[PDB]
Amino acid sequence: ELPQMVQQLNSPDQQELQSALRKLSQIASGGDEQIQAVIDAGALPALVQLLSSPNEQILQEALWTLGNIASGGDEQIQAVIDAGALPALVQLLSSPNEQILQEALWTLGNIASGGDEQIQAVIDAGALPALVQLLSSPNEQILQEALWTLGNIASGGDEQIQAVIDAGALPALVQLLSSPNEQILQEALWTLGNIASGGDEQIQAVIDAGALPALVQLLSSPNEQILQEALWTLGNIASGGNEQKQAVKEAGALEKLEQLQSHENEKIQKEAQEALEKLQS
Repeated sequence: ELPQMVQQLNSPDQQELQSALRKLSQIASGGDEQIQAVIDAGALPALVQLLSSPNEQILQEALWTLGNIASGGDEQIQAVIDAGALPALVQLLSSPNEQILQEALWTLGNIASGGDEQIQAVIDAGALPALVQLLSSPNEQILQEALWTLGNIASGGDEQIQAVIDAGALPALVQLLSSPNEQILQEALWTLGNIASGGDEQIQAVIDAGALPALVQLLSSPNEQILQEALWTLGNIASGGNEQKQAVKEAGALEKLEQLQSHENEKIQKEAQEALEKLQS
């Protein structure tokens, strides 16, 4: 079974290569134990090589297989990294084929769902400037994939947060707080919340980027999920130092937060209360 399949990934007969590729992709879309069988069979170097196939269908299906491998456990994500997939994945971020572009983004997002070391490998492969550019894609699906991927990177340690800030992501993220698309809006809030879960100077960069007026407004959102994400991100900002806290107060937050203490949702009441007590000493 799997050793023959892997051999055929190098076959000059394209029907063999594709037949082997479709069976491996099937297997890699199962559980982690199946993913491991594929990795242990030695499929990764050849799958990485197929990221240069001039055949677009083959390229895309190799990409989908890697993305599935990368939805596995952190050691499975690390094998993808150790097989040298990141440089090609980053190049693919400038593919004019939007289905290929999307699958590269999805795969990088999966890799960035790993541990902080896996996230750092994504940063070190130079993914950030392209991800930041993709935040102004006219394609909503592309934009959402880039956003998801950035949010994942921003969910790592403070050094990972710092690279996102350093790559210039903040102004784009704050602009997306005007998005009329509710999913985009939610994921931008969530990404800013993750940045604002860092150090006080990382909180200050969010403030400096102009996020507070939209955050405070969104405490009155009719979508409870949006309200909650705004309130979480704001509560993170309010956990900063005195200069951070003073800026929250001057943005008008005390009045909305008090209003929230009578909200029917207990998580909202409690979050608002925590926020207020931080802000008031």
